[PDB]
Amino acid sequence: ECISVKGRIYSILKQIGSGGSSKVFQVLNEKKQIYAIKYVNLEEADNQTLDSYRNEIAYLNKLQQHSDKIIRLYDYEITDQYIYMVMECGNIDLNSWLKKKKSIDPWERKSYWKNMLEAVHTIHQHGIVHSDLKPANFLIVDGMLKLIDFGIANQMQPDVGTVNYMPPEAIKDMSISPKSDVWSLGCILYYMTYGKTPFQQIINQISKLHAIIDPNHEIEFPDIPEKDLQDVLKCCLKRDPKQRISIPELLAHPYVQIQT
Ligand SMILES: CNc1nc(Nc2ccc(N3CCCC3=O)cc2OC)nc2[nH]cc(C#N)c12
Repeated sequence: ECISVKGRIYSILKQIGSGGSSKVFQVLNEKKQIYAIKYVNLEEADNQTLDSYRNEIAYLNKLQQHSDKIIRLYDYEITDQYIYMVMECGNIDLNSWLKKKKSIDPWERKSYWKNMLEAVHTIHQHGIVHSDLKPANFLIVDGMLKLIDFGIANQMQPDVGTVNYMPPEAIKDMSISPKSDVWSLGCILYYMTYGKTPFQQIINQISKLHAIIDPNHEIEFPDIPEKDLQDVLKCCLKRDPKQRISIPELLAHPYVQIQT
């Protein structure tokens, strides 16, 4: 099996992930180098799908001029029938590496943190709010964390979703803020520090949504050595969006700034 994209030929090692219409494969180029290719079959596709897929290709194009922490889009073929995106290839997604129930070198966790902030800050700077960041949204390449889905299109799953990372304003605002990504980054850090996400314990997802949106519900923050990390997690995970810490604040925080 093979894939010709904008004149170049790539051979399919392994499918890595799937989506609605999409498939992402790990492939080699004519020079036995690693890439990822995302395939989207557009034959069946509303114009909103079409429009969403179009948008983020463009945003991905611009956005990678501004940050190493966004995965690169080398090339793309697009026609009325399919999309091919030749992209830099991750090693695995944060959500799989996390579930290799490991424990994290405290200075890799700090560097991964730095990485998510850089990347989310970048999309924020060009007007994007993911409002659904999860570990699946991050790839590990060269001991960096790089972002892949800007939450715009029909997002993929690496080869059932999740709601521990839902910002309370997301639950409340059903009957957007950049601060709602701080929350989900919050849960991913919390997860990364305490081996579990905040309300990961309320296993019935009605009672879990309430907890998230519930004032006299208390997230537990077990004391730990890096008390700066404890403060970050504590200000990320405030229920009041206006009381929650901004991304530009987080970037001026002792946790990322002082080399402990
Ligand atoms: C998920 N989509 C992507 N995935 C990867 N890498 C990768 C991700 C996951 C895994 N898994 C998953 C469980 C077992 C295992 O190995 C393996 C992987 O590499 C072989 N690189 C990418 N670049 C652009 C992408 C898009 N869109 C993209």
